[PDB]
Amino acid sequence: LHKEPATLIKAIDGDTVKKMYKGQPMTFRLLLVDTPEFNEKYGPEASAFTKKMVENAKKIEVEFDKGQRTDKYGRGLAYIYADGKMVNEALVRQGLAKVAYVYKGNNTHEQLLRKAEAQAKKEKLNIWS
Ligand SMILES: Cc1cn([C@H]2C[C@H](OP(=O)(O)O)[C@@H](COP(=O)(O)O)O2)c(=O)[nH]c1=O
Ligand SMILES: [Ca+2]
Repeated sequence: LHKEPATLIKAIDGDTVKKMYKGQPMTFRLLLVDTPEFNEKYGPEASAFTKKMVENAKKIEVEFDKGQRTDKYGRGLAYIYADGKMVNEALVRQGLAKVAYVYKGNNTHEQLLRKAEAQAKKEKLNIWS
């Protein structure tokens, strides 16, 4: 995989972030994770965690996997990095996301995130408490 430049347009919720990528507004859905909806328990915290994380970053990078790059709603499907720290992995580590939507095309960082979910569960963090 490789990291590509992008600039925040807007944080949306725990696992979707609108960015400008190669000149175009594009809504990104985070690969391999599922944050609760804003109206569910931990939703607002998931949204706020992702928001602070993308908003504080000086450098945002987008990383496509090997499978499909857009979902059926036209959302980019990526691993997202804030100053070199992967948001996807970071939500899971804090028990603000579950590992999810693991499809065959698109799972490079699957074990990494499951590793994080193991440690999150280990500590009864947010969702696991
Ligand atoms: C994360 C992800 C979601 N999706 C689709 C499947 C789900 O379809 P359905 O809407 O038919 O359930 C939806 C879940 O996203 P949200 O969790 O943002 O709702 O997005 C993909 O197709 N590929 C992916 O990698
Ligand atoms: Ca979700």
